[PDB]
Amino acid sequence: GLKAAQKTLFPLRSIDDVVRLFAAELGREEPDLVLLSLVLGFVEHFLAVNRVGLTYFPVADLSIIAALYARFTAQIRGAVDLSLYPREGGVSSRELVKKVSDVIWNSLSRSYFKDRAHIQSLFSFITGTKLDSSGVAFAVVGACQALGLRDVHLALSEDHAWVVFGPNGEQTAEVTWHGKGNEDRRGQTVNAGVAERSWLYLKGSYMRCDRKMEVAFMVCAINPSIDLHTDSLELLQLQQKLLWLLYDLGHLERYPMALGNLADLEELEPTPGRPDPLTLYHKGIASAKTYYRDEHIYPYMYLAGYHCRNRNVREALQAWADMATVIQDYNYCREDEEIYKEFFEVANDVIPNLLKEAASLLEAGSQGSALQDPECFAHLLRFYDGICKWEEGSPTPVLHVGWATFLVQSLGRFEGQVRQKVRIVSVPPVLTFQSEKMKGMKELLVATKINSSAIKLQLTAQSQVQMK
Repeated sequence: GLKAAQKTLFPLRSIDDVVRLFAAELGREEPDLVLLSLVLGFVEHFLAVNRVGLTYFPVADLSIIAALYARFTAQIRGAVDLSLYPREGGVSSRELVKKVSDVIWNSLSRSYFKDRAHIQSLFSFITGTKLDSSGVAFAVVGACQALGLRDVHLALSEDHAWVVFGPNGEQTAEVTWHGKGNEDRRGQTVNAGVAERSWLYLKGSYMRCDRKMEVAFMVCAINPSIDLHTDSLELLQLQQKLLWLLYDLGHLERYPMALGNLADLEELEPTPGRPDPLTLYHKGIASAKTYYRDEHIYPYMYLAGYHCRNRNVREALQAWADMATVIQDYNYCREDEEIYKEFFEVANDVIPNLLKEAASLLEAGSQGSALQDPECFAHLLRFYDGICKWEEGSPTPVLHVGWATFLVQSLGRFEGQVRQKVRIVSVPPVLTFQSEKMKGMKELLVATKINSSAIKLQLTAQSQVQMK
């Protein structure tokens, strides 16, 4: 049950009242994940899903929130008999974690769109019997906290969620699905995925949350979207204030994606007296380097996106090259398609559009153009090099001829005299290639008119030209 001290701030009449509740719960040894998710889901429902009747803020009455809370705890306590799963050493068993996962899973509506907005919270679970993938993982952790299972915690990659538990928190269990059309692995470890060096499991350099980081997860999970063209200003402000609360308390230190989210929010609407977006993006990169062996892609993606939006071509190219330098040490595996799509879109859409505008501006007499900067040409080359090296050793290939036309066009946006300045140096501006594909392509990179046909042959598996 909710404790008297958890009840005293209600009713919550404003954004700032919600923030005060989060501050009060974060001052406890176990912030109450169920309470906090239900509150966020309630206000997100009445600020983004149905704004009918809204005049300022959807007041959250204790009676309403307590009844939702009681529905959740009744449904978990009645379905999970702890006596069947004795806790050896004050830690949980795999069978207990599987049972909790089953209880959440089996509660969900039989058929619904899993990609929908606003199905992340326990409010969605109780009122609509709908959750998205990571929403199930979070709900399992919240259920385990409600049961007294202090060792069960959320684990997060850049594209998936599961749990850690057990002796020293060293066990892993799948508790939800990943993507669409993949085979369920609920109950199993993540060790096969770690051992195959897929992006999905980050080579083991994934987040292992404490309770405070689980609060940060639900705050990052707030979705201000009303429709394709409209966000709730109220929810953006709430999320931003909550992220700064977490930041000040130290709970974003090990959470690169939260730092990126906060930077994005500051770019939209800066908070006076706070660090700039750029500072925050760089903090997210530093966090990844410090705590995650520099094995995360999104810290660089977030930075590159900022530079791209600000048409800072040099800076954007540098950050995408840095992205590619991370991915090069992975193997491209069967459930890694989201990061393939990101690299494909950068190479084959975003970079081409950026360089097309840069070429028009150069024609109009721009100075200091990325297209006249050999260091920028080197960043483009390093981006392709890391993608080629990623492909090496991978069970599934990355490149194909549909990449080749965009490579030739992008290369060609730099005049030959600029391209000539980069010295490509071998182990055993200056650039070293890691990939064999780019090493073989070196020869082709300085001609006044690039040999398109030869580039295509070198980038792809094709080794012959047409017969006739």
